[PDB]
Amino acid sequence: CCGQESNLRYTGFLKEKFTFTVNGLWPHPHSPCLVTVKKGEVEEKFLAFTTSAPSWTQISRVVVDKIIQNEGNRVAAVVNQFRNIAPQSPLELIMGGYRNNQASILERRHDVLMGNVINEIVTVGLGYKTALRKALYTFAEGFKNKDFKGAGVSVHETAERHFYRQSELLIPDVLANVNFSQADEVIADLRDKLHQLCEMLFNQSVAPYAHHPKLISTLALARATLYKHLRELKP
DNA sequence: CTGTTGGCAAGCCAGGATCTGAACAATACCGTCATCGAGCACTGCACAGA
Ligand SMILES: [Zn+2]
Repeated sequence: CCGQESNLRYTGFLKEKFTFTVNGLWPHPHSPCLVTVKKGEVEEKFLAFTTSAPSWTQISRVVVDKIIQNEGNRVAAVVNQFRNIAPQSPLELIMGGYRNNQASILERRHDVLMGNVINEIVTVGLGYKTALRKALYTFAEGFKNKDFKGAGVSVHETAERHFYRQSELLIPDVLANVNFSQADEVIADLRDKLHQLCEMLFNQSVAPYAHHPKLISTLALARATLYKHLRELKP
């Protein structure tokens, strides 16, 4: 596994089925959580990479940090402590998680290494991500309400995954050219790029349902939603 | 063998209205996680004794 020499090396183990039930939610201090209020009670759910694993090369920790900071998400208890001990000190994460289909691991995202522009870049990135999601969720819902079947009800999931992968290609050049005087220019260029990408991904996600006349109002509403949110992103 | 030149080519005025443009029914399903032990199959294994 590691390639190092070792006196003792294990080669197998034994396991057996074993079940129980933990009622309630144990206050684990190492994970951020989502706060939801159902009925009058407060519900918490620990964060997990569900249908996407938000990540960019070099700055994945910043992407995850901002999602917790902005999108009912709450920071981990160990992070909450550090903020209270040093409120003015800059805070970066060491983070990781898996995307899974039951026993199968589909995706791994980990940032393990031991600035405001980067925050701005990530903030901009997430904005276009959100614009795309709202547009395609609008399509997916309309697709569902129109009694249509198939993968049309989750096109917002695939397109979100494709968003991060297609935009990751832009990141190295962006990071390489960032400095005091060039920051506003490279971020503006990033916006145009991400604007174009969102349009492409929208069209790509929706392409298999061309010539479905009953879906034209759903498609039209979805694209109008996209451009509404894209316009709100240009400063 | 030898075949030409000048001068000249128009203007007026006029192009429409009525009224009409559809409806129904139908858009799929499967598989591409895993676990455990059991109940029940190919499948060769020599043989012992036929
Ligand atoms: Zn090792």
